[PDB]
Amino acid sequence: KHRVTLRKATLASLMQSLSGESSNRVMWNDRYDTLLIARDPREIKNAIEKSVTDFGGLENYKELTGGADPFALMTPVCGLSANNIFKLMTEKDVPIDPTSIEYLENTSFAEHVNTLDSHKNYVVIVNDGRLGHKFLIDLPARTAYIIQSDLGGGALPAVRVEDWISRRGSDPVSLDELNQLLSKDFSKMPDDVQTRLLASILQIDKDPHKVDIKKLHLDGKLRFASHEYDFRQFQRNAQYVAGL
Repeated sequence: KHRVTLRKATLASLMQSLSGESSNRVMWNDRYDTLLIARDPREIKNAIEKSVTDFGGLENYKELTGGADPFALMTPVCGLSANNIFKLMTEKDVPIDPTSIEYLENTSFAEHVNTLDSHKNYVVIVNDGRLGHKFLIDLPARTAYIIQSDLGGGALPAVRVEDWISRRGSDPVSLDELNQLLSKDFSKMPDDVQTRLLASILQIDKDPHKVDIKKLHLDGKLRFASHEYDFRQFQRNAQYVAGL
């Protein structure tokens, strides 16, 4: 099969489009209760204009809101990226709210993968309380891939989703290594084991030195949720966003 080649092309063409106004806005809107592909680039733009008008103009909006021009192309934080890309992959005609879906708390990653169906595609959304980090694990029909973004500030360095995708988005990651990360046990692992796993799974250069386990919240809660997806449908949804 040629799923991986197509997946790479699909993710590529999608990422390239994101420097385009309408594509960026539809991709990284944070309303999760309607179909992502139903997001209208002019509706969103009107909403921003309105919001700015309400704050007495752009100058004043920026002054009160931190300095951000809300018209600018967005570099998504990890939650916004994970949520939206999850939406894009799983949605057909029924809105999926990734913030409202049920998450698993008392089952390990190995437990769950073993129960998933073999000829089906799944994407897993991970909320890692130890890293303070959301990211996706893609499981096409075993082999896994990481989709993520990161503004930094925690154990891991900043990484734009575009860069991550381009350099590591098709980099198969070990299920085995993945289980060791996604485990209550991970918190009490030696500094170098932790560092090594983080770099290996989540750092763009596989580099221990860019990781800082002193920023881990060791009493963190690990939660994740998986969802089946139609691969062709994922391509559909991606093509739509890229085509704006």
